[PDB]
Amino acid sequence: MGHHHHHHSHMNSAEQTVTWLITLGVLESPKKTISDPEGFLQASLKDGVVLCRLLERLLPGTIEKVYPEPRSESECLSNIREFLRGCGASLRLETFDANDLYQGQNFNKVLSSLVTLNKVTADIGL
Repeated sequence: MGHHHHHHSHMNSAEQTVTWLITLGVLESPKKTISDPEGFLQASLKDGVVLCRLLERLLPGTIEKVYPEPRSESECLSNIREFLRGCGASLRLETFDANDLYQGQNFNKVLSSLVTLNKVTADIGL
């Protein structure tokens, strides 16, 4: 096995995001190795709550109201909508549709939004 330590693999767009959510204290630490990083993200972010904490750890006081326990469909969509609220208004970055995350349609857009959220906050120099 010829490991060439000059050219090593790099953590993918999803891997950095998972770790990013954990260090910000908005997502819990996994009990195992994450086989599906993007899938794990979608299932965890589906209810919006994690994204609400995410935005409140970067822009503290942007989420007007979050449902820590969303019973109704519109409640989950509202939590995601609050995330889109701040990221679309204050930051004005790559936004997506609540249906993409909640119904697991186009996660590629959701991940792009998360990565961009890291890009803009890095640009601030946090």
